[PDB]
Amino acid sequence: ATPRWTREHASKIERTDETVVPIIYPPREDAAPEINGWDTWFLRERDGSIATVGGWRVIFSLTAPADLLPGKRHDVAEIRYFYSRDGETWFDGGPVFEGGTRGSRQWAGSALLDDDGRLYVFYTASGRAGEAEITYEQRLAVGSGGSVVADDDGVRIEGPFAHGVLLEPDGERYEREEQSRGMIYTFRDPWFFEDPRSGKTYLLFEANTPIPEGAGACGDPVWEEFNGSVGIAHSPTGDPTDWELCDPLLEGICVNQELERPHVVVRNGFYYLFVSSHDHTFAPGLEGPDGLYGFVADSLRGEYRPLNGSGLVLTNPANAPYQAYSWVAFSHREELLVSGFFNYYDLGGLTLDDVATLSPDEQRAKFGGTLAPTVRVALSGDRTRITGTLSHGRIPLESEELPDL
Ligand SMILES: OC[C@H]1O[C@@](CO)(O[C@H]2O[C@H](CO)[C@@H](O)[C@H](O)[C@H]2O)[C@@H](O)[C@@H]1O
Repeated sequence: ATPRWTREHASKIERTDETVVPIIYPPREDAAPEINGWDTWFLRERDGSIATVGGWRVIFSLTAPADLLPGKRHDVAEIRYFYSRDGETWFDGGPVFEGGTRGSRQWAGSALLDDDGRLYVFYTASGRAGEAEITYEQRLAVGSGGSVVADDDGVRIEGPFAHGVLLEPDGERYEREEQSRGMIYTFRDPWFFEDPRSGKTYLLFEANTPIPEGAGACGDPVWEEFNGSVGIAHSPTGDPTDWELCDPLLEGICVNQELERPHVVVRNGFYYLFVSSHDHTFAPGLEGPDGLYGFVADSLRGEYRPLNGSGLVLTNPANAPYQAYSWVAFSHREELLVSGFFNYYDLGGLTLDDVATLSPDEQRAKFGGTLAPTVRVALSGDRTRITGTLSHGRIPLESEELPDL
């Protein structure tokens, strides 16, 4: 009886003052002019709070060379780590992995500094290492057995890394590459999460739920190609490397193919489930923007209902509709903070497919490749409201006071 984001929900999607972020302007200097960075995630403790080692926060980003064409960054994505004392001025720590990383390239995941001090960097293994032609095979992997050393000079991630595949789609609850109808299947973005109530350990991910041909599972056969879902796995032992697949938390069948970078924020007594999604990944008959969509339930595996009636929590303005993507929500005292990356700006009207037309120079310099100004939002049951913004990629601790409104 899997909770569903319905077409009746998506029909109501609409930009409002409460969901539209201000215009993102490029930052005054680049932390790494040589590197474009997107899809960023935080080094968290087991409960999910932002980890702090010797006064440093650590974050992870997908990175590619700046001189590389934006549209192709996905084929050569490499995980770099950055560290900061304040939350604003990040230092490049370089690549996280020195060795046998899984897949031809690495896609987004999450990071855990366990109570025992062991580091787990969950990532998506895209393709297979040293493949001839690029494949779009996605498997949830981890680089376990890391050490995080912090002096007063910086942070180094050291020691031998142990790389292993954690999960591949079953074929019943989560669609495999073979079963993929319509657009390319999804099985990526592993996000670690300890339920503060049960104490049980889970791993959320983006998947697709298989729909047999002629199933009539939808009011139009073409719509059933859009079978995006938020999958979850459980660790009985709590070991961050031992997982068993569970039933999906939420399905967007007949609505959207890509329910990207799923994550849960628990607030007072409620579970808010957030997913980033594209306008181009919407089923026909539906019109929604690139945005963060959100659902709420009284339990982690509960009857999720969409925030603001439609599910749209946060989106870009009409006149810069691709300026940010890959938003991650996290709690700060009484606020919710949301950090995306600075995506595509100054298009003048152009669609994403049209950007590929432009000269290499004209394509670079319509791409930020930095952290977006982190948005401050207020949750009010099943209703959300944008309250303001902070500096570009400010990730503060709960111990830090934010500017007044
Ligand atoms: O680069 C992989 C990384 O990007 C995300 C979020 O931006 O997905 C993007 O790239 C995928 C692969 O090309 C596309 O399928 C998707 O449309 C696009 O949003 C994450 O899902 C992933 O971790």
